[PDB]
Amino acid sequence: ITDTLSPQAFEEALRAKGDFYHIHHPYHIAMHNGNATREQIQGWVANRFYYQTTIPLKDAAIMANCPDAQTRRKWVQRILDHDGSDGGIEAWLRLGEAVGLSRDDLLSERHVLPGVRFAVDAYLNFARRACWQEAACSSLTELFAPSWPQHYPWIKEEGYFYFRSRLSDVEHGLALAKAYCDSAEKQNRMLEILQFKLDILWSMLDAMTMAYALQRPPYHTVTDKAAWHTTRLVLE
Amino acid sequence: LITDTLSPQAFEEALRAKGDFYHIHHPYHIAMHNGNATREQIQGWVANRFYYQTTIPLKDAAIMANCPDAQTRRKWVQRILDHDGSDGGIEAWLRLGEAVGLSRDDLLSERHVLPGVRFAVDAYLNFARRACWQEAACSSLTELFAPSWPQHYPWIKEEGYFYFRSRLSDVEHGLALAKAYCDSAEKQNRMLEILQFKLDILWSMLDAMTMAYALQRPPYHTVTDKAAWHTTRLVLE
Ligand SMILES: O=C(O)c1cc(C(=O)O)c2c(n1)C(=O)C(=O)c1cc(C(=O)O)[nH]c1-2
Ligand SMILES: O=C(O)c1cc(C(=O)O)c2c(n1)C(=O)C(=O)c1cc(C(=O)O)[nH]c1-2
Repeated sequence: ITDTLSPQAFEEALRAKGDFYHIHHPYHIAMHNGNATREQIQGWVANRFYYQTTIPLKDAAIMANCPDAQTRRKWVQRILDHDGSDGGIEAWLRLGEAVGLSRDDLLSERHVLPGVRFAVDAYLNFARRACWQEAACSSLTELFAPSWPQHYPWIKEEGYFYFRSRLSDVEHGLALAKAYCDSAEKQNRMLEILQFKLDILWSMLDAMTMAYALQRPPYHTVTDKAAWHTTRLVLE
Repeated sequence: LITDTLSPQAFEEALRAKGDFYHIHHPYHIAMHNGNATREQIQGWVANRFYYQTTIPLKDAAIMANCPDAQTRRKWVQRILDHDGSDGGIEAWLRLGEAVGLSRDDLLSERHVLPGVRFAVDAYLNFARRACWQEAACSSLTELFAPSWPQHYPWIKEEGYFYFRSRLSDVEHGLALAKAYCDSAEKQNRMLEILQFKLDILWSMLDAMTMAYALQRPPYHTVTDKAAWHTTRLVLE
């Protein structure tokens, strides 16, 4: 971008990035067409649960950096949504039981791969350090975001549906990129922040590929046991 | 898992046992060491290891920003001096890059650095920024586990290669710190966890490079042939 794009040209630039959305990863494709194994489904739920539990922290980090009462009023709804005040992280826990993991397997974080954790912690850390407009606008990948019964009859229906139901906002993070990125300076940088975010989603699934699709989890050449660290070190 | 506090020497043994997990046991390191790596693999290893290397001094400065002990700073700043020159260990990597057929701009641009590498390496710097200075200083200890190309890869250039091995050539410090500081079972167990963390970073970097250069599945390989990952230290620049 050399000349400042208009609001609506900047929008299509932002959406042209949906071309790299994680639905295009082979791990995501082998899941939604029924070729994924039990280990792969459960491995996805457990790792993707890590992303889900970090997002309210990421959103709270944005609010800590935001002197604007009005924006905080609207942004806190994201935390209310995940934590419940119910709540989206409870939909993830029932999905975990639906695929044969327990609450303490998910809650413990032990199955979470180091490569997923690094990719997810990258998001949190960016949110912590970046100015709030920029962190807030990275949530925008959920524009690109909107079957398992037939595919995997072993998944419990009861829990699987509670995952679907519960998953009952972006009218924001887009109305704000266009409203904050009024130079080629800001636009270029927003497209790069957006790319960052897409890389995080792609890397989570790369980490899952190596471990569950390729039988190359960390240290596979040294042990058959899980040996990675399982702690959020700076928080716990 | 430590139930009863080990002696400092028993506790050194448990730290050193963690070398079983050192990144030399990764198939990507092994393929390089025994001559089965492609030039693409080697060049991408140098390009990506470079990012780790230019981050070390940032990480060391972070420990220092957190260290109110002048005496430790005096020892710790020496690592920055060795990396940055006063050249320059980072220069040794740059000359290694040229010997494998990368330009200095290739390396300094950080264009070729894979997101998986960036995230692992940035994890290390972020821990040093936020952890107390002792825990962060002790995570440097994987260096204890550290200490054939011309024959397997005769297309590697002589001078840059030699210069890299030359400029090659501190650690009696950070183990002393761990033995002195980790004086409870809780500190011990947490320090083995912080060392696992560090080990995981090293391993994750090689996984990222495996996916990209050994398996031909770099990010967005199903969408584009081109590098489309982000290439920026977003918070720093
Ligand atoms: O705050 C955020 O940034 C954020 C981002 C994303 C994302 O990047 O797609 C999701 C969510 N939240 C979320 O709650 C969620 O259920 C979700 C599902 C997906 C997906 O494609 O599977 N992304 C996201
Ligand atoms: O080649 C290797 O296997 C290797 C590993 C490590 C390590 O264990 O972190 C370092 C280095 N090399 C290295 O050259 C270096 O300057 C360095 C600094 C540090 C540190 O943690 O501060 N590790 C390493």
